[PDB]
Amino acid sequence: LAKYGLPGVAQLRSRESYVLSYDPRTRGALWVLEQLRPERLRGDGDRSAADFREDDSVHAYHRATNADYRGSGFDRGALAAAANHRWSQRAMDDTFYLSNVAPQVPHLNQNAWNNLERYSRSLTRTYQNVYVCTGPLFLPRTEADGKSYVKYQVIGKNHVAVPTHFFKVLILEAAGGQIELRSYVMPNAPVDETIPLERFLVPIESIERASGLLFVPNILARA
Amino acid sequence: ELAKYGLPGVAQLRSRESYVLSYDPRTRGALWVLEQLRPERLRGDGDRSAADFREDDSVHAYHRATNADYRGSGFDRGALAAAANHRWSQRAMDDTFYLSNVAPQVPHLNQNAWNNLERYSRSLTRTYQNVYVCTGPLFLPRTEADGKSYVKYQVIGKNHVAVPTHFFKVLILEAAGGQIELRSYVMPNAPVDETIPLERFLVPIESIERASGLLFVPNILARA
Ligand SMILES: [Mg+2]
Ligand SMILES: [Mg+2]
Repeated sequence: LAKYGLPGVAQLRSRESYVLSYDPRTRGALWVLEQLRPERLRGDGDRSAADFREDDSVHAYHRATNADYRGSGFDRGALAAAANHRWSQRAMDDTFYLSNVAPQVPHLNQNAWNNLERYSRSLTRTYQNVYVCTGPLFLPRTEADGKSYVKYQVIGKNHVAVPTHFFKVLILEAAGGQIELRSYVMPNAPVDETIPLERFLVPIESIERASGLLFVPNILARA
Repeated sequence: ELAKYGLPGVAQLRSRESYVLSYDPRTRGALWVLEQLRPERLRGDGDRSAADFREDDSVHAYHRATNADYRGSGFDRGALAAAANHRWSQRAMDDTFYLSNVAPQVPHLNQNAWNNLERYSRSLTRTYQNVYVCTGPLFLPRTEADGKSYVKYQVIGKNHVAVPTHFFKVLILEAAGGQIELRSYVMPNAPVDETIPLERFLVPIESIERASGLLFVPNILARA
């Protein structure tokens, strides 16, 4: 049966600063996983951000390019954020692979998603370890005919999918081995950043039901 | 260190008696379904008892299409690996009625023009040494009035089972010199005129590989 190979299997990529799984249909990451180091800012300022680079490990049929973003009116939103990974130049450089990138409404990337990333880093003062899983959603909506539809834009030659929403799952270890899960969803839209961040909390089941994903699966019974 | 709680998202291969498939939990749908066709031997395969569609308890319930998702939708439960391919054993036919092998199909298409494509596929086992078939959904973008391109598909049921916009069917045909051919078909998920000849839905395989995220040619070239 499988004598002519399998047409598609899971595309994990490990980089210096994150691991991701890649969806070649949407030309985007399914999820991106990272740890946030405490702050320390003093060995590891000082960092010289890179150009964005398409990912040669992805087949060119299925690979976002800088031309796909240029003139789209979306920014290149890095899912594993570059400011999480100033602890190493290679660590920071790897966040500028476009496989780490989704089309993001610039106001979201600039203001309220930025605030979410800075709050996530701040929890390293408070917890034994902080891990973060970031990814896209494509959430359906009801229309006038009573039916539900997924509708998302695609941009560029390569039809790079524009997510309707983004999730960020904070995986927070407090000191007992105890894992706390904090789950945020924002729309791919202008979002007022003075709205407190707890208003974008959603139950983790919601993200898991909609995204296809099952987070922290080694945790057989959650707290 | 990142793996210490394990990874969010796993490859979902299922091997059944009559096909291998890969499963997308986000669309609640197979990415592709891969089968090897038998010669048409109705006498030799003999009688089969009835099967109806049942949900795939091997898929997590968050992501598992059920019969209730289809009831009322106006779509047929369209099997990707077709039941009539696999009368050679009862297990083989029964496994095609897992809803993980099923996509929402416009009932006219399931009954006339996709059925004709399936029957034509089985007829090629009269000629070729082997016929491999890989079937799957597509979700193709369209341009709208604003000049921009969107993907739009319906989801049905409590479980949001995605309705493909199109279907693809790739045939791999062996003849006797070590000859290997690929042939690719796309139809819309729509009432298709069942008197249009099937050759008109031939598309080059690159167009399917580009749109689907899948790769067929490099595997097959590698094995020669
Ligand atoms: Mg960014
Ligand atoms: Mg069918």
